[PDB]
Amino acid sequence: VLSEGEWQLVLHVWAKVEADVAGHGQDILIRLFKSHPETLEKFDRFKHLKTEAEMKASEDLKKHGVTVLTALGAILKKKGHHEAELKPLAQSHATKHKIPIKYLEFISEAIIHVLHSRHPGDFGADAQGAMNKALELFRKDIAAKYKELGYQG
Ligand code: HEM
Repeated sequence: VLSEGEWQLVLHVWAKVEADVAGHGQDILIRLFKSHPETLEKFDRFKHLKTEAEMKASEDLKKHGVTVLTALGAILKKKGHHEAELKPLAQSHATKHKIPIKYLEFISEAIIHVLHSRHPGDFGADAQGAMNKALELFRKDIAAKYKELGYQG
């Protein structure tokens, strides 16, 4: 359970992201794919991209980064009361896209890295700890839905 103070830190940086959702989304997906190439393999849409320049040039990858960050922002702004938003996302990522929980750990690390690079004055250690807690709560709650469906592994 995050405290109200921890939520405020999370959402303060997140309001900065919403100024350039697409730039952040590209940076986070590129970092994920470069740091963890097995993740790129889950996207039939992107598996043709072989270089970071090709990734940066893909308008389709930038569109998907916006999709991802708009869904995460709606979850964060629920401050934990996110069951309605998480259900469909867990269901599709477990049963259709076949994404292990560990790859949600990986994208969480990429989000934290990109927020530190782009917003260092609003992402000191207090805010990095709070965002880590928020992303752990997201993963916890997705993992419980995976387990229900038989995909916690
Ligand atoms: C913060 C974490 C994430 C969020 C909020 C998120 C959100 C979304 C949303 C909103 C969609 C489209 C609707 C849907 O299919 O449910 C989507 C699609 C998809 N996601 Fe995620 N996602 C996350 C992480 C990941 C990770 C880590 C992977 C792979 C490693 C992944 C793989 C995919 C795939 C393969 C699709 C379908 C893309 C396509 O072919 O159109 N997601 N995601």
